Amino acid sequence: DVSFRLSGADPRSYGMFIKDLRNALPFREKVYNIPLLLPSVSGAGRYLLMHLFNYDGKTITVAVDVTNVYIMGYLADTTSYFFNEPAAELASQYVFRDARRKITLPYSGNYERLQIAAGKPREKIPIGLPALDSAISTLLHYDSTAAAGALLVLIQTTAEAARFKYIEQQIQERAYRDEVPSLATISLENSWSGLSKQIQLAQGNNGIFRTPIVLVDNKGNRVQITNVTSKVVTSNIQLLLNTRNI
Ligand SMILES: Nc1nc2c(ncn2[C@@H]2O[C@H](COP(=O)(O)O)[C@@H](O)[C@H]2O)c(=O)[nH]1
Ligand SMILES: *[C@@H]1O[C@H](CO)[C@@H](O)[C@H](O)[C@H]1NC(C)=O
Repeated sequence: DVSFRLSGADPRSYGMFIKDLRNALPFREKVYNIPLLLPSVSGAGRYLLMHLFNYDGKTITVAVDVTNVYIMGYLADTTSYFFNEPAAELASQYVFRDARRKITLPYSGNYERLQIAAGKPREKIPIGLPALDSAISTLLHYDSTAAAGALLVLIQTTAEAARFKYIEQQIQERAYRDEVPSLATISLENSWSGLSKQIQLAQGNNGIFRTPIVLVDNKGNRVQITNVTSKVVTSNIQLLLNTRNI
């Protein structure tokens, strides 16, 4: 399991939690020195538990699929909550079995579905460590509309930060002040699958992407990523989705 406590959190402690979440995910090999997530894991071993504590010491436990860093559901006190999709239904066979009841949320975990339920796109929802405190507090007691925005914050401040050093650094800059995500943040979230696929295809193509990936960079400019010498590959991305799940 991994744990993060917002009471006493600072950029360094958050950074160390994100390093710890990455290291909790199994891999058999690295591609260009980046951990390649597994094609498949059978049974309860597919799920990492992340214990998150708000400023006041109240907690949820989040279930994460270690093949894709997708959040399946969470446990708040005696109630479990799972997204309305097959992977999360399967996860509910394995995790939070002792909950007194299981609620299926009225949406999948897809960004497009969560943004409709929340009534706003990611671009308009501040993120940061204070926003994660608020998200944990929101998820402690059921509210499906409020939970959708809380889950957008939770996904970006945990899973997206684990996938990209740049997004970890963005949340560190928001340790005490929330701010809507940068253009690059949104671009990297949207490009994780495509980048993962191109980096794996590059391994038999001399480090050259078979299909260049368009990103937004840290200055807000559109850039074409063509090969593994790009800073996105050498410094930024931290985990690869296996092409057997693309
Ligand atoms: N529940 C959940 N959804 C995510 C996560 N990361 C990204 N998504 C979003 O869920 C959707 C799945 O679609 P896809 O990844 O195939 O494009 C995407 O919008 C994707 O960016 C995550 O870590 N947990
Ligand atoms: C490979 O990527 C580097 C770093 O982004 C870039 O400077 C270089 O021009 C690329 N090579 C190509 C497109 O042949």
